[PDB]
Amino acid sequence: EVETFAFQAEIAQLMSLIINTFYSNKEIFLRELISNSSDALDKIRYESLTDPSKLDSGKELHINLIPNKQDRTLTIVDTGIGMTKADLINNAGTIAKSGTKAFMEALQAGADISMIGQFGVGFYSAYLVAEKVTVITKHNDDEQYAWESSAGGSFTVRTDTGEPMGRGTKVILHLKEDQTEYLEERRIKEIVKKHSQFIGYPITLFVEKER
Amino acid sequence: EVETFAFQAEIAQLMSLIINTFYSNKEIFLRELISNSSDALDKIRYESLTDPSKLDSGKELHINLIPNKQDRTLTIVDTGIGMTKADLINNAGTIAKSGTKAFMEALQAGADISMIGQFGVGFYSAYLVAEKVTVITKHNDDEQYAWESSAGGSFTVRTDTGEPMGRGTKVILHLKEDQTEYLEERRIKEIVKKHSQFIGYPITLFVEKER
Ligand SMILES: CN(Cc1ccco1)C(=O)c1cc(-c2n[nH]c(=O)n2-c2ccccc2F)c(O)cc1O
Ligand SMILES: CN(Cc1ccco1)C(=O)c1cc(-c2n[nH]c(=O)n2-c2ccccc2F)c(O)cc1O
Repeated sequence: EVETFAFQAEIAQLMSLIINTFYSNKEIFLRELISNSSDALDKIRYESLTDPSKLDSGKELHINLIPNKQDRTLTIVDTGIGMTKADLINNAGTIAKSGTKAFMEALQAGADISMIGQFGVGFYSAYLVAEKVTVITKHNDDEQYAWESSAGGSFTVRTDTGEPMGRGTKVILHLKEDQTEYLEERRIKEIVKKHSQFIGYPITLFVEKER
Repeated sequence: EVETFAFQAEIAQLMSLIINTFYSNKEIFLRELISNSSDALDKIRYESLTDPSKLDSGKELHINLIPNKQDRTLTIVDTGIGMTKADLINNAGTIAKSGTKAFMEALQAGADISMIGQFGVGFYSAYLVAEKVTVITKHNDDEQYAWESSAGGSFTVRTDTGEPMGRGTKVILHLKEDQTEYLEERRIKEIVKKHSQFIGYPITLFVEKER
């Protein structure tokens, strides 16, 4: 049912550095997740040009930002190419390791945590604001899967029986107690305008009804 | 033998804007070409993880910068995944068109030409410094091809009978008469240090012997 995997030492060290170090400019996590979403959307759109059947699982190519004050979650949903089980399990591999080492070496040399995206490990900036990250994904060539990590040196992968998404990836950030500003409409709007103004797909910021 | 194609109106308009407008910060072309090279290198390295036979065409993953004062050419060579004939012919398609329109709209709104890479059309910044660009490419699944454009609204594609490269892409910039600074060792070293310091592959700047 649930498979548990250990992160390689370098990635676990990176996650520990991110989830703990004193760094106030945490807003940069959103640009990194939106950029990965945009890259996945480019991937499926390219495939759709020579094969219109690749969009049978959903024609719309977009990014949705869904805050939930009750659950204390910020969800980033995209209708990109998605990830197979193998993509989830092999996501933290050889290239992620080289990028982590280079990033760590850059930080020792005076670089800033906001430069994380230049090393291909931008996703891990999610741990600046989240105590746990759940990733639900669906690729045309595989079943729906849930990946999850609380940065304790391991991650889990299981088949997902939740609401079927047609195709794409949903990143659920279970926010840290002191990071609820990232659930506010004004705050999210400010960050998207500042760092993700030129993303080539519609970014819809959902609003919440009164509880 | 040689096939000639017209660029869509939007891309031809972009190339004309780049090859003509007054913009002094031309050095940004190198970061764009190196970034595309790094992306192609990531692509072949990922494939090599589950299939070591993908590297039969060459194990080394690197970027070489080769100035030639005699020919007035700056060549950017990479051993990335390369491009098939279809990749060369379809390179200026639907996504390139949307990115061009968004870029043009951003420029009208006060954006700078250095932001070109955010729209997925960074390659075209080559025309800030080059009067003509020749691209030799080899993908594992196809033969060696030469793509070429002098930004006159068309490009050519032909099979390439030159020195066989194992795999990857070679971008030959035929520099404009007043852009020979990009053939100088000190100048190229400065640009690579300023804009491409964190690229995850070795960048070798070749030096020239005395003529
Ligand atoms: C969810 N994660 C982190 C993680 C934990 C487990 C596996 O990945 C991400 O980085 C991430 C991945 C994709 C994705 N879907 N399809 C695909 O090619 N990508 C992809 C895109 C850009 C770099 C890498 C990618 F895979 C996405 O749409 C959003 C994301 O936030
Ligand atoms: C040579 N051109 C311009 C053009 C004219 C005709 C076709 O392309 C480039 O952009 C370009 C492309 C690659 C490449 N090889 N394989 C692959 O996937 N890419 C690729 C990488 C990043 C975005 C797009 C890409 F295709 C490269 O290694 C270097 C390059 O400078």
